[PDB]
Amino acid sequence: KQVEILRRLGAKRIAYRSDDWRDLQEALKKGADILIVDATDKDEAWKQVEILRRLGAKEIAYRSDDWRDLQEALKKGADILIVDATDWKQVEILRRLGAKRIAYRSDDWRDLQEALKKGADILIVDATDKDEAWKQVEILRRLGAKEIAYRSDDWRDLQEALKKGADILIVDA
Repeated sequence: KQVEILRRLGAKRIAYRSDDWRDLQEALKKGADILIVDATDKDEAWKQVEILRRLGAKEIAYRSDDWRDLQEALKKGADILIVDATDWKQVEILRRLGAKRIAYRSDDWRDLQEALKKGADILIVDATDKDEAWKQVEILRRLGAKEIAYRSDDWRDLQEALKKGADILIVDA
């Protein structure tokens, strides 16, 4: 009962990531709040957005670093765009494309802070490739960030992120 236990830990918003839209749908059925489609490693990933929307998903995020790809995801119903902060004047362009919610992902909290200063809505800290990543949550909260997402597959690590002020937990399905 991953979702159920995440809820018990105190997770108010839970996102699920997967290369298989079938996995995102199962997470939707289990109560996930956000489904994350990854377009950086496959073709026409907006077709996953279309499927999941037809199957009732109401909150879809789309990870891409390609402008026409991000635009197609918005057109197909994606609610959150996730872009790379490691390379932001792109924020205003994403806005004008039509993005209502913009998330930035980076291994470096300094990049996440720059994105925040330029108008990003969500900052994503990645704990799958480094230790004690909740220290990034800590710093970002003290630097004014109010909406931080934390990607990890370790239970104690996810809990520590919540305790340090992460608002969204991203788990890999």
